[PDB]
Amino acid sequence: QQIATEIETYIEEHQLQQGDKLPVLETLMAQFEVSKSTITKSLELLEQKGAIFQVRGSGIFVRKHKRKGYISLLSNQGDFNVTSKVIELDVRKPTPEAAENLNIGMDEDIYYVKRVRYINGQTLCYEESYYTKSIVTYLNNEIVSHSIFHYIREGLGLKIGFSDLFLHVGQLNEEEAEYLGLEAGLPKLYIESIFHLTNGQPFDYSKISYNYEQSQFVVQANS
Amino acid sequence: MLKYQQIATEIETYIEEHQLQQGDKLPVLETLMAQFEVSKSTITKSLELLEQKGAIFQVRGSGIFVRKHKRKGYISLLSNQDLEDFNVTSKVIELDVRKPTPEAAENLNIGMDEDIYYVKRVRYINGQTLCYEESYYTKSIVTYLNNEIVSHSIFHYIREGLGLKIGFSDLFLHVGQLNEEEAEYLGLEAGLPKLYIESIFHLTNGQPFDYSKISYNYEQSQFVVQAN
Repeated sequence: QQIATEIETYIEEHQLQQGDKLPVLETLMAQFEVSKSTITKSLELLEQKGAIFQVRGSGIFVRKHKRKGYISLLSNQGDFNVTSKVIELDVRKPTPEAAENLNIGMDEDIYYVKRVRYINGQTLCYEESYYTKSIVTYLNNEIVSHSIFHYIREGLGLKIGFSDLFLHVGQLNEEEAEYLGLEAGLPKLYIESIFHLTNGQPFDYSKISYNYEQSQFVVQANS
Repeated sequence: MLKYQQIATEIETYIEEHQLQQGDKLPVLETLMAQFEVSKSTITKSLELLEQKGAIFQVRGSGIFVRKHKRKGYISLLSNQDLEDFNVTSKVIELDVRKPTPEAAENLNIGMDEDIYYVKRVRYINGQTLCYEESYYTKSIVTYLNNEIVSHSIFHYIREGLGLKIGFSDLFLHVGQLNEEEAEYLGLEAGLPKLYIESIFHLTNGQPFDYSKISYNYEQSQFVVQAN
């Protein structure tokens, strides 16, 4: 897993391109000082991730699309200078919609965050999210000004598992358009996201409206 | 195509029939064995298939659970891992052999003097417009296309008829306003919102074969993606 990171660094270090061939299996086990079945698992991840593709009896090959300026849709698939203005942050009972998406009871406290995110000083998105408080046990203004996932991973030491994203296209409303510095009625990508711990428990339900002028996304699929 | 494939399919059916949602626990290993009267090893192989199919997930210590996303009526953004099995029909506007645009040549990784098949089509889900598409196929790979193939599933012919093995793809997503030509094909007004996706599909050897440009009807489409 940290080997995958070194490999990925090595790929960046050598400015390798899509399709160019990585050293053979045995060179990598000695290049990183690890077992066979270990390195193949480290490769299984990179492939799931879209870092490599493999073809039995040809080799293992770097995978890299050639476009710039795209935000990876899926958190764990990828300098965007991104900052946040926190609008609201509190502890609250969930709405029926938040309770259904987090799989919780109406009596269970959540953290609620409303924030505007910024890319290179322009508006990126307007975001409302709901966190199950028995999982995400503490939040404050500074935590929530930055990467909340990093705090959850590094700070709380939680293991982030799978997620589902539901993507809709529509027209900005007054408050979204106000928050984003755009006119009502203009287009938006609107995403509802549910993030899970590796145990399967949801912990984050997120509703996000993006600035159509300042965002564009890449997602990768495997074979 | 083996016993582990049949068991996988019956397990999916069980999920559907019992209307199980994400997080619901499936029968334990020994129950499945007893059920399909098979080995522990046969069940273990059925479980891997399903898991890589995003049908289930497993948490050691406590069990096997349904993975499939909640909510209904979302098109799977990533192909084959919804579209073609919705009731989707196509009107072919153009199909011919053509030199590629510079853009298509670059996305297909070809010289500009290499022939492509060009397709322009409006697609429909239950009598309503789904999308307006232009796609470009490297002709030395997709060697023949006709009206019939292109009004149905092109990937179906590619796999089944040409015997090609479809591998990874990259999708680039943009949100924009419909222009007059898109609005007219979609039956919507110009200036209204669209999701605009460019896709590059590759063979398993990494060679591109299909570059497509698609604008969807914002009133008739919404997408899901499962990330692991």
